[PDB]
Amino acid sequence: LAEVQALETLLTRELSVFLTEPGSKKTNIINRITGKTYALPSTELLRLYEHLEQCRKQGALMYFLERQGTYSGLMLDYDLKLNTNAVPPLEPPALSRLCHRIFVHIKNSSVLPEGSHKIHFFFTLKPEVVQGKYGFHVLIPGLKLAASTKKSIIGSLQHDATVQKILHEQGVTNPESCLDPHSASVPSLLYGSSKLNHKPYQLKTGFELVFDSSDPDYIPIHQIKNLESYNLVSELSLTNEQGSLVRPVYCAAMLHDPEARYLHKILNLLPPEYYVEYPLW
Amino acid sequence: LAEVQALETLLTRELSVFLTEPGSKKTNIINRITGKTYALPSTELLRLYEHLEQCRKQGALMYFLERQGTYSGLMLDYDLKLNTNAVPPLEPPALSRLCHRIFVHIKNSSVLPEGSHKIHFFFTLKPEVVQGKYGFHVLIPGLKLAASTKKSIIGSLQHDATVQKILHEQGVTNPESCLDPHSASVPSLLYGSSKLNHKPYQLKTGFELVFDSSDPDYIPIHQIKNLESYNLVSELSLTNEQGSLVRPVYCAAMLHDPEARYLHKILNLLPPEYYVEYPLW
Repeated sequence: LAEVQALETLLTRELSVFLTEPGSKKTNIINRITGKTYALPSTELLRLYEHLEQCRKQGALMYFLERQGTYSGLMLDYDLKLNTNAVPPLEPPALSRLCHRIFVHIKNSSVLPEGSHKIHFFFTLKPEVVQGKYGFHVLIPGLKLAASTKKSIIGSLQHDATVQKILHEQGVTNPESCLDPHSASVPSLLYGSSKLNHKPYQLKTGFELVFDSSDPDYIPIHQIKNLESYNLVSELSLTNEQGSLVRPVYCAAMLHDPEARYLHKILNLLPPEYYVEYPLW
Repeated sequence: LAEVQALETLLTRELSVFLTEPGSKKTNIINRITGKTYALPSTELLRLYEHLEQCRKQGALMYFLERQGTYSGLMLDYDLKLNTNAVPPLEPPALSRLCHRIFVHIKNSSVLPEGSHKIHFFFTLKPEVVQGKYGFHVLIPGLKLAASTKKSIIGSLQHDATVQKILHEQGVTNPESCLDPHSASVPSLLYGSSKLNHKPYQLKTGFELVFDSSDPDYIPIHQIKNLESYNLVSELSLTNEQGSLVRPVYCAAMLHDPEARYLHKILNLLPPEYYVEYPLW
């Protein structure tokens, strides 16, 4: 495929010069398919996002992660157990109310800057329910938060009675324990990417929240209408600062490497029945 | 014209049985062209609104007023003096902020019912500036208020510094004295109607405000997208209770007919200084 070939050329010929060592702090981008780690400057991050976006629109297999580090956008990872194997409705009013409640906790952290600011919420959903297991990500990529503040906001969100109600009425049986408390620290999948055993989450709905310190009781939340007009890998990225839709608002602060060849014996080192080993160890 | 003929037949053959006497309190509808006053029950009000709406869509001359009485929707009448003879921009953000400020005064009146409620704001604008004179109506037809509460809300709105700022930045030179303090009591033009010397105000933008007593800091004002889908005479009526878009929320409690021929006589009669006439009376 042309756009995959283009991404391959960008990675090997050009971005190879930004390859980081394992466990490097500078790393911002992880390609879990090639097992490569990169520290991309903003210019080269954007070029990557243009290629990943073209690959996304053609349904190409991607497994890119961004590292959140100490100061970046907020991601909420919800792992739902459902009543049934039916995708829950999750219509705009429920998602709109979720945004409001998420914002109340952000505001209560006291780190928002004074003045008038737009922040965008994006809901990406697991494409199907598998054995009653369902998922969504809430991405607030533009709202640049300290890791410690994200952890605090996530702690508060787990105990939110209104959020638990919304999730319950959607058919969620684990509304108390569905929000991953490590949402603040885990590397976050780029839009169009997934674990190799899963399919990528799909953008259902995005919302624009405006807050004004002078008028704190007015918190307008509206659906974003022309989402398709933007580079979604770009806009949804927690570490991006050069989005068009998403403009930053700054808040107060495995080594065996088989390389697709040697792992085959791994596939037959599991179904030995060799638990008990008197001579067989 | 067919729809005017239809309205004429409805008025003379059918609604004539609801004709009220001059100064009757039962009056809810005034046809200032025919000089007739009516007390229409809800069923016949709707039939009227269907005919007026058809007449409106074809640009027919209407001069219908509704009487606000003691308990009905809120109307704000703004008479603007402008910097220039250019229509002020009045884009959604300015009008959105106006709605929020108007709501703060409604909330402060203490009369809103507990629970979750949608209220709709409609802004109808004077079609052109004439000698720097401009106007808009703010209609909140669904929010059923006592006359005394409307007067109180209007009093507070006149002194609102944020509203005065918004109007100032639009080029208004009378931001302190542009809101008619009798907005609560005056008979209110039906959408598509006007004084015989003026043209009807045009609906520019409508907004949906949701309030929730349990979550008072969340006040999302969603603009309304499919306005054309509704009967606008119906929805915008302060006294209507059977709108489709606008569902009521209950708060705690001469004849000219110039035919464009004698307007010329008026235009040539005023300029002489013969208002007093000792030899030429």
